[PDB]
Amino acid sequence: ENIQVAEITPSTRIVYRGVSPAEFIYLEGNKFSRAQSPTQGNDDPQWKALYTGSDANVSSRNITDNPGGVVKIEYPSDWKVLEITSTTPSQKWHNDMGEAWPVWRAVKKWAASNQVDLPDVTASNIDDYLLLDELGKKKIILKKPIGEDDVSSHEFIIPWKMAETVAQNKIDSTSDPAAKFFTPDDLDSTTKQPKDQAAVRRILKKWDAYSCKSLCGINVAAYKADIEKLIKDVYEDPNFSDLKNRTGGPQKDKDTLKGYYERLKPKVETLRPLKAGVSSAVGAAGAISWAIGVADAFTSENVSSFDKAAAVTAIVPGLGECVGIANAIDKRDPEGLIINTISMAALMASAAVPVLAPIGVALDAGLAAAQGVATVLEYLEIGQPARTPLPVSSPKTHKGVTAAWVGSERIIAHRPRPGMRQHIFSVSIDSSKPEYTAPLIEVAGVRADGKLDPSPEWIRIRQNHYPIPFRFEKLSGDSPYAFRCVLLRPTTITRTEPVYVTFAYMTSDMTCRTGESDPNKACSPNNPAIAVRFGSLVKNEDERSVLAVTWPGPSIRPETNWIKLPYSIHPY
Ligand SMILES: [Ca+2]
Repeated sequence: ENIQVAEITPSTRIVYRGVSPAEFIYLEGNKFSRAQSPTQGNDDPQWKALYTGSDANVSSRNITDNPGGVVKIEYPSDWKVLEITSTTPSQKWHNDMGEAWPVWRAVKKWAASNQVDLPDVTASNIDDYLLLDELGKKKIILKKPIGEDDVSSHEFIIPWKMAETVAQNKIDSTSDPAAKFFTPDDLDSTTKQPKDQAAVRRILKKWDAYSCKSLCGINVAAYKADIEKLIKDVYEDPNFSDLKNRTGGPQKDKDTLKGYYERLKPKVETLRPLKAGVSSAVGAAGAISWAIGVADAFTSENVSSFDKAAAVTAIVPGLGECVGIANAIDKRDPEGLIINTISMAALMASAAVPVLAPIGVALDAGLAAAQGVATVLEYLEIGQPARTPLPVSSPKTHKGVTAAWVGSERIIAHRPRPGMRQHIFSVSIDSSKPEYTAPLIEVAGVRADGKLDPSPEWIRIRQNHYPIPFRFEKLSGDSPYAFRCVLLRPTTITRTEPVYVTFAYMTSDMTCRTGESDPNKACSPNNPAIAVRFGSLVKNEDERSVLAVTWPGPSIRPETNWIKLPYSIHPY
């Protein structure tokens, strides 16, 4: 057996839970209710329950969209807390932790020597004994690691019948005002979701802040005032009047931009000298290369506003080779380096982009680039120790980015019966360019209605202590049937911080069928695959173009910014 269960006695019987605005409003004046939950916490009956987190941060960063806030739950002392553990001391995670049958065996083994009577669940009759419902008849909750990519954080799984017995005064939604990310006027009463992007940005700020309440590292926002003044000081210097008064199209000549670089780098270090011994991390070749990228981005996307120009800057590839601090930063003067490198980044962009009337003068583009660059770096844990990445298999590289599977990518329909199944892949930077970076813009996957149903509640995109919002979408079309997750703030792949994507699906008795003439069509969807995009769209190529078995691929279409990972589906 791979997993085991043992009762623990926690020092604090306090869990947390991230909720949408509607649920946060509900919980302020009602108790938890299975009927009020549209999914009952999980598409899989074995797992239907109330899910909670081991601390406020884990719950905060496992909201994936439409964040409302985080509530604090105090559960009774008489509840038995059963922790799922690996039988191998080296391995803290095992995929059996997620499968109803192995877990069933593990609690049965514990119950037998601990005076708890549980049904005689078998691989045959498992459909008749739903795990969490059955533990709810016995005063049991489950403690479990969040996932293979977050083994040190844990979810507490609370059977609904017990969740419903928690008193109201034990559900805290008020003592910390920062745990409530929205105000009522931010939402539409009919949808009870944010009215507009202004609201979404406001909620995101409170969401981000709470998730790091610092756990996230350097607060890049703390230096916007300095960076803005600094850039403005440069543009008032008479020696830079040629930048200040520049009009017309972009400047992408590498000699020309190098000339600005060597005029700008010393100037920036004068306005905010770095502390003794510390040196600038900006490189000529990367800044020139990156600035050209911003200029190409400004033209192609016709930026009609400051924020549009800032957004476009945040998803330009190669920022890490220009700022030099995407993966590490000199701890002797982190503030000075942040102020120094962003300012350099934005000034170089201001020298290369076209000067578009909607933006303003060249200075305005520079300031817009600074906001964009700062947003990118804000979500990287610079200056904190680098994480050991998860081992991968079957990698595929394109334009310096690498997608690969963590563990097994196969989706088995019966294990031993249908249920919630999942696979995980990582998006990494290829180490040949150790400081390269690229945006994660969207991920997509095949589906089959009634056969392989993506579970939007349990899809996750993970990197560090920040949440990673995305919008889940079931797409139109039958060739193939597909879904996409659109990331909702600048999400950046780095060497030291790859992004982990978990896709969860429900399988059914209809996933695989017998009797078909071709053994490869026995399971739907046929030709299964996922896809990750880290650059601009190619005309007439969307996620459904790539997922299709008819996609030409990166060799025929090297301009693409997609990587496609196939996987296989099997009945048992
Ligand atoms: Ca930060």
